[PDB]
Amino acid sequence: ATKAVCVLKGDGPVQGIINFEQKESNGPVKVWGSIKGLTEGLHGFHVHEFGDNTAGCTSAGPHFNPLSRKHGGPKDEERHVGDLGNVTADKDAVADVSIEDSVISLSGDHCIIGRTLVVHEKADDLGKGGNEESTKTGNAGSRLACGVIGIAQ
Amino acid sequence: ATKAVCVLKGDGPVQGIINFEQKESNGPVKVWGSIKGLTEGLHGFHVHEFGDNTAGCTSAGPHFNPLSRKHGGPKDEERHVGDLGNVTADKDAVADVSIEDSVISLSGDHCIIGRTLVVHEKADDLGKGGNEESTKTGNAGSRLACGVIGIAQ
Ligand SMILES: CN1CCCN(c2nc(C(F)(F)F)nc3ccccc23)CC1
Ligand SMILES: CN1CCCN(c2nc(C(F)(F)F)nc3ccccc23)CC1
Ligand SMILES: [Cu+2]
Ligand SMILES: [Cu+2]
Ligand SMILES: [Zn+2]
Ligand SMILES: [Zn+2]
Repeated sequence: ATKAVCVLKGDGPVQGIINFEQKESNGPVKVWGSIKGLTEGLHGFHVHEFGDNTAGCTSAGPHFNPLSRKHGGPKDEERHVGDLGNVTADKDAVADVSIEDSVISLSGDHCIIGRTLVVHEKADDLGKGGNEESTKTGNAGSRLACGVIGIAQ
Repeated sequence: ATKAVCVLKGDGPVQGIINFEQKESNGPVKVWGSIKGLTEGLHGFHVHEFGDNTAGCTSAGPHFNPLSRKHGGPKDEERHVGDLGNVTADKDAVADVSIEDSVISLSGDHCIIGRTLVVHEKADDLGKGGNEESTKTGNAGSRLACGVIGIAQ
């Protein structure tokens, strides 16, 4: 079993804690936790390439995309490794995160440890938005909070 | 070449940016940067085992020690992989960091990506101190600032 963790922080109200667990090296990764301070509705949720927070979340670069694919949602074949869809917040301003993914990993070439998890301003259109930007970022807006994904006990 | 980066944050502000570069995986890692907000003198400087900052720097656990060795200085054979010695601050509250190390790595089972870099309250005695604790922590005191080590562009 391997485990990872990420503390999400930014310049405004948004903060969270996200845990990762992978029972077997070729198996799915369970992703769970909570984020507070979010507006009601969908917020894009991605692994970005660099675990670099030098100048804030912008330093993390583009979506983690080792296979040079176009942007999509987690249930699509055509997706970046980092494409984890959206988390959804209620009027309480909290998103409960509960995700299983078979494309990210905590080892090998799809490994996300040392990279940056980011929660966005707006919805990810999952590459179905019909514009050029949909196929790169999913039009999810500014980066509200982020952290580096680290090895957990 | 592999590159990594770490943003150190803690109360003070104790704040720094530390860069890592390793030209080849069988080679040394160059470590450089700046830390501000430190009291004059030596401050212990270590890679700790977990990249977990859920409850602050205490969540990072003990020194990274994959080989089950005792604590030492960077030039000692008998050391933890995470043992990077001390950074020194002058009256202007800044430590200039400039370290080359052959034991840490940015890949393999001595890899430090996804773990936590910590700068401490007091001097590391490099395992040469009077006691039990010298062989475990180097007596370097509380954790002033830390961050998770991430992959850089
Ligand atoms: C350490 N574990 C075993 C794995 C199952 N866990 C979870 N997994 C999932 C998941 F990821 F969808 F499977 N969601 C959760 C939501 C809330 C609380 C725990 C969740 C986390 C608890
Ligand atoms: C363009 N480079 C190549 C990477 C190595 N660099 C550095 N290395 C080292 C080192 F790590 F000691 F070799 N010290 C530095 C001190 C100040 C500024 C830069 C330093 C940064 C300069
Ligand atoms: Cu994103
Ligand atoms: Cu330490
Ligand atoms: Zn994407
Ligand atoms: Zn040590």
